[PDB]
Amino acid sequence: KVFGRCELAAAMKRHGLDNYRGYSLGNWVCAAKFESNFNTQATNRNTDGSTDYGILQINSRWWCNDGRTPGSRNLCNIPCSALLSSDITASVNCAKKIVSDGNGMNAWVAWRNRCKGTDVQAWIRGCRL
Ligand SMILES: [Cl-]
Ligand code: NA
Repeated sequence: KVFGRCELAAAMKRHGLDNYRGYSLGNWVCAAKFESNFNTQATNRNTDGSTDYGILQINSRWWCNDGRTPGSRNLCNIPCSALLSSDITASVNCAKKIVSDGNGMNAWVAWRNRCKGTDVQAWIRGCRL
């Protein structure tokens, strides 16, 4: 599924991401835009063998099991295919674990380079929340 901007903002609010660990809703919408272009089915292969999955591009070396990343962990205890669903429950629950790991939203390279230090409120402007 390709989400619209305000549609995704509403869904992440219903799933408890607004102000989770201190990160306002616009941060999460900005990260999804530059990681996946709002597409739940996005996949990208990395230059270490691992693969990133889903709307928040969660990586198979640490967070999910895809059966082809040797020596990796499965810290969210999920098959990576669960992260491609039109329902974002699995992506949200795993993202909550990632952002609590110590480095906050800096775990997402696109957030640190394209969202951090910008007016992220703009990403939820005009939405009915
Ligand atoms: Cl933080
Ligand atoms: Na893994």
